[PDB]
Amino acid sequence: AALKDQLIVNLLKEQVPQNKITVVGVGAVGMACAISILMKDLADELALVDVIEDKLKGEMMDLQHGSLFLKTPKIVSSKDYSVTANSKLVIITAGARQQEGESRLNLVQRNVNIFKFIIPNVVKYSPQCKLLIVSNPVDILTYVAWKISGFPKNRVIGSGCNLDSARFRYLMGERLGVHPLSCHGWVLGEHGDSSVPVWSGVNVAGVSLKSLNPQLGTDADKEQWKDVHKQVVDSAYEVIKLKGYTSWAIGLSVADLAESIMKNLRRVHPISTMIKGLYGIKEDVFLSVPCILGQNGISDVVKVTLTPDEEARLKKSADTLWGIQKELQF
Amino acid sequence: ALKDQLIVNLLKEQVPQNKITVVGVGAVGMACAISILMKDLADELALVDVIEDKLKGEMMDLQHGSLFLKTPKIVSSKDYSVTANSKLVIITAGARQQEGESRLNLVQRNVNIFKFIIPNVVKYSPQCKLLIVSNPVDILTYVAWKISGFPKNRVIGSGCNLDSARFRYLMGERLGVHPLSCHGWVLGEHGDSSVPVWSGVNVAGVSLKSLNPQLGTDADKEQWKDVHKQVVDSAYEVIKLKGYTSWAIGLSVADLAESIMKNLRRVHPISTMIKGLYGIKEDVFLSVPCILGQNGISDVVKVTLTPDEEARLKKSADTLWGIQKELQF
Amino acid sequence: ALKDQLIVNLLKEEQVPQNKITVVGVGAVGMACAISILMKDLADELALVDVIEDKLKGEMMDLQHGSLFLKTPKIVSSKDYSVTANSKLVIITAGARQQEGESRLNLVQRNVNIFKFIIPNVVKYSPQCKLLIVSNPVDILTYVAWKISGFPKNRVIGSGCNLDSARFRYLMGERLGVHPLSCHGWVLGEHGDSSVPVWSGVNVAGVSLKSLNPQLGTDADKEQWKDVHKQVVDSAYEVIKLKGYTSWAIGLSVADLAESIMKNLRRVHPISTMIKGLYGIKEDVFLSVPCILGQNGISDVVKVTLTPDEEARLKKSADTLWGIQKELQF
Amino acid sequence: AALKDQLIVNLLKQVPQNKITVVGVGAVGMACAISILMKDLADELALVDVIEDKLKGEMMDLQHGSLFLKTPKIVSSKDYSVTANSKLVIITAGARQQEGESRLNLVQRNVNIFKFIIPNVVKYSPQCKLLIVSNPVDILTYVAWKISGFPKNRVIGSGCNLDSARFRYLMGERLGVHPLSCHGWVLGEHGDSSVPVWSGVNVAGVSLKSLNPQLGTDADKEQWKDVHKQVVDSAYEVIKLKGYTSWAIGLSVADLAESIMKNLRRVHPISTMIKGLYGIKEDVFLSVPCILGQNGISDVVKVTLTPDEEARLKKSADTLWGIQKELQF
Ligand SMILES: Cc1nc2ccc(NC(=O)CCNC(N)=O)cc2s1
Ligand SMILES: Cc1nc2ccc(NC(=O)CCNC(N)=O)cc2s1
Ligand SMILES: Cc1nc2ccc(NC(=O)CCNC(N)=O)cc2s1
Ligand SMILES: Cc1nc2ccc(NC(=O)CCNC(N)=O)cc2s1
Repeated sequence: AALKDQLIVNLLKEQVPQNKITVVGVGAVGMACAISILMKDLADELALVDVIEDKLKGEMMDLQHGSLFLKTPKIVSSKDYSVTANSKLVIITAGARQQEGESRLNLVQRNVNIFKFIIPNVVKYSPQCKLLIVSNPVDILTYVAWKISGFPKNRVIGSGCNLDSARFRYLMGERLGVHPLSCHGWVLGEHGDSSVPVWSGVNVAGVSLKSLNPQLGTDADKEQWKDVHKQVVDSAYEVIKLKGYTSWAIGLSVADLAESIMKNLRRVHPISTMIKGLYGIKEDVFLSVPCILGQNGISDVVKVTLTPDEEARLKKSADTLWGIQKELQF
Repeated sequence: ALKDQLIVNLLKEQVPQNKITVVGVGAVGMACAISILMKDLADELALVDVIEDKLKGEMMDLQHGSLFLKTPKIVSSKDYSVTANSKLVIITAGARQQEGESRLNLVQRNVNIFKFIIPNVVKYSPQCKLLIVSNPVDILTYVAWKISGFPKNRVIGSGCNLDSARFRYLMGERLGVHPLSCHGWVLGEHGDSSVPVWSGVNVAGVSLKSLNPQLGTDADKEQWKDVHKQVVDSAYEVIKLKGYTSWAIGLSVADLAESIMKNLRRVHPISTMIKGLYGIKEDVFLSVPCILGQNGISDVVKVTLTPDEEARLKKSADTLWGIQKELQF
Repeated sequence: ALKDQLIVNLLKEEQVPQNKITVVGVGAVGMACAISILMKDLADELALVDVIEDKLKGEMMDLQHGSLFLKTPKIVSSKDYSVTANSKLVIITAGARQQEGESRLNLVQRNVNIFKFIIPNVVKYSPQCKLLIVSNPVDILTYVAWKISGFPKNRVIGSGCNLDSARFRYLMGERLGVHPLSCHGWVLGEHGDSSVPVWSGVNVAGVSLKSLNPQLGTDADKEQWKDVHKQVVDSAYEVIKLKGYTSWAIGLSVADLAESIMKNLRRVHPISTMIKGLYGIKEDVFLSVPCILGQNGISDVVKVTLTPDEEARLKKSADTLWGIQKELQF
Repeated sequence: AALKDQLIVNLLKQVPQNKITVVGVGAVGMACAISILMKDLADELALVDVIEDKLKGEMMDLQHGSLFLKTPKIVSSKDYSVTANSKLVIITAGARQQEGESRLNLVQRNVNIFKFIIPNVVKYSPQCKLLIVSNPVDILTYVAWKISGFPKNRVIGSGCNLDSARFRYLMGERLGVHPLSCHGWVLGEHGDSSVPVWSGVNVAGVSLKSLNPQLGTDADKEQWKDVHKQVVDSAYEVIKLKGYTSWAIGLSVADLAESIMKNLRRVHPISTMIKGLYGIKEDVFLSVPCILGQNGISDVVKVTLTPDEEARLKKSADTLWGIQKELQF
């Protein structure tokens, strides 16, 4: 004799990947997570899983053809979860996706049923992975993945408000003429309509915007900054109306989370976690609070000093999620 | 105002220094955009299309990921004034080939689209290089060249950069070597008449043809010609499976944009005018290894081809020249 | 010729680089700036300038030998400033450096004299460049470069407290078990002993560390956070005692500033600029305040809300610097 | 309570996954450290040396740069317990060549130092690959392999990775092509007896020797042998000018660290056992093109050398064995 044997002397046979990531779901969200992770050099092996065989194969092939331009030496796919074995991180993006003029909460029951199949299969092949839930409604689906998986809470992470906070910092950046990296502010709670802008922590160079505008984010705000949060809430609905779905910003947000996990950064992110007994909540609700994310998932939660209104809004967000959650079948 | 209480303006201002425009927000256009953004090649990105909603939606979706990027300005419009001061304009607009349809069948539809696009792009960007991605790429690079009236160094077709990348990936798979360490060139038409240059196929300077002179021929026990057949069929296989191709071409285009933006002077198999080489006496555009930098193609590598490889290259040139003779400007 | 047998030339190009960076001084600081800039792909051309011919050629050849692993296609050097022609950014690291125990202010006259030769030469070949001053005392030498160059203030930037602040965030990160990227705090004023930690702006996820500890950074602080600022001030002296100089952290700090300029990022950095008009400063004092940094240099200044003690400390830093800069011989 | 506990609720009661250790904090060691840090290859970086102050100072200077990096833990100690669980251990410690001194002259000093270093590395990092940088690299890779008890694939010498990068840079400068697009292999000893493989020197698959048969001989009108002479002389000239070399070796080591950490299976000219190849009968380690990945060197490419190139390679092996056979450890 063979040309390979005439060219190369083999001295060694077949080891497990060391930094493998799996993306479940090859829809627009899943492929944007896949491309973003590949372009960030986070994995030595990427595995893709879906139920639509041709689509899955074509997407994997399209990725593989770009191998020369990447540093991920193994791109694999299958409808069979055996392909996901030895993953450090498993990203779930599968299910019904948010529709034009409809809440993400409208996808709940269908995605719970789909997770009843996915989660045990993922768990069977990578019992020590970190689960990263992207599918909507993300906060409810994270709690669901947590209950089905049997994993300790640190290993079940929801993409949550990482994107809402990025959109908020972009918008704040545009108003101020400052790069989003230099605009600080957190959007917590539900990754959806009941999200909470923490105006009290919004700052540039440590300068509290609330200190220069006491009314910041209220109805009395002469600059109507609440409209920036309105823009955050509405963003997915506007993007879906224009292009039919959202993909790029979420793919970049998920890769940002994957980077913190894969490289054990211990950076703080506003991501879905169990808040039972934290803030003002007594229900087994998952929602975004600032978390320290690293190699073991969520190891710590930052306790944000919320104003009485911010606390009320966060309790309201938890209630809206518990309200939907309590009535589900699983 | 809150901005004035927080920030003192000290300076009243300037032209983008490393601007890139992507024409077409279809799957190819959007994969080029995400790839370019994730490689930090531009200080400004402009998007152009004819479908207003889709264009705004794509622009907004990219803008929302700005925190995770290093491209501080992302803009879009149907109006080409948005593309002003681009150093590189990437054209991905036009009809795409169906299963069983040759890229050469897209000619009349895409030339008519280029008749509008090309004069509008060149208008606002004196310093731009035109990078053609739309198909048939070789023919459309000649069309972009004729319409723009640009010098040949400035008009580039993505050509066989992806064909050679695919060939390199497939060779790597057979050998258990990364594509980076698998060398091989696929030249000519980015289509059915492409030419695998078996004479230059190597690992660590070792010629695979020197080890097997039957390499790439029907006599080949390992049927290495099937690797070139797979390169030829690749777009069609992917189209049949997922409906279109996007990721690999996006990465191939960002690779070329990187060499241009960073004046790397790397060698790529890309569409250029070959009048004067291999006995070609006409204004044919096709892929040959080109040195690519800040002024586009400044130099062309003269690949030494065996008589059969040269014959296959002239056959690809005749095929492309025949289609050029059908062009109605 | 072999080159011509292998290659057909199409045109004689205008070889003028688009993103050229010059590093003046090939000492330990200059070379650390050089390697960090090459490893960040910020430049299409890197030029080195020094007065020691052998060391200059040696440093240039060594960086050139690594070209295969880089994306900076031209690395050049000369004692002649003609080699610096058409630079977008010129980083000055040349001059005397602190000996063990030596104040950065002690380098003032020697460095002002060196700058009298350097600055006109830089200006001669790159009249549109942004000047980035790293040589010490940085604040005073930024004033010197400004006066000599005749450039508008936006294009004359001092590395200032970019590193002091990075050290502060690192130390804060170590105390809290959080990545420095998620620890926020600003060290302002002189890049030296009179620097000011802004305790009011020190936070993790927008939670003011002082709101949890009212006595944060004071003598009454049970946890003695003031020692974090003392460690910041002492850092270079401690590193100098141990390794004889500092290099890596300043190199990374300078490339961070180079990145904001070259890529027009408009990020906020605590760097040396004229503060005439802020905190009751009526003179041409250059010192670190948070600045928006982009392609045109310092376009804007963030007005930080200082406590009366913080403002008094900043005005003391301002007076220490003005005492020296007002009497300079040039 | 404490401020930390007022700010943070701990919910989880710490072993690195991609740790790298650099042994020796001289100019080579620190160039390796910064290059690795800037390539984001490790989640933990450990430094080891015998000079306490110097080690502490270097560690501290790296830590102070943590904000600009993605390596969340930088540690150091004289004690090898600090290197626990490394996936890669880079050895740069030992005597370095003076002006006018061969790397081969450092052998006794460096073999004696390796007797202490190698068993302490292996004791705390049983899963690691050993990357030898200290000189003479080829002999020290053999020595580290023998001492360690590690299989030969896990004991790699930086070898000719830098010699080949130097050759590719010089070739690029002569041709006006980026080194990435200039292919050429310098094999054998990382020293005076290195072998430029002229037969494999090519641009885009075009052999330079096919265009110029005299390539690399004294008859060559363009004197391309001066390129290999500059490669051989490079460390001596740089040492004569600046007192040592650091930047190019640092980047060459980070290149090898990348292929290892990311299991790339790229081809590099690095130190491995050549017994059984080109009729070499002894346990000589020298550079040949190797496939490098997560398990180190898994495969060796068999370069087809001309009679003179093969004679030069066997002469390099003979030189190395001349020094190696007289070693006591
Ligand atoms: C039992 C099941 N397992 C899977 C696995 C993947 C997918 N794939 C998608 O749903 C992709 C499209 N969806 C979005 N939102 O992008 C569906 C199912 S159903
Ligand atoms: C006169 C015209 N100007 C344009 C500009 C953009 C587009 N856009 C596309 O064709 C995108 C979809 N096509 C592919 N190949 O992705 C069409 C036209 S028609
Ligand atoms: C008139 C003069 N022009 C120059 C230019 C460069 C240098 N080079 C250094 O000072 C390097 C060493 N110094 C530090 N601080 O690294 C000195 C002079 S004197
Ligand atoms: C028993 C011993 N263990 C060590 C460990 C480190 C070092 N450090 C250096 O040798 C660094 C300087 N040398 C070069 N070549 O850079 C020496 C020794 S001696």
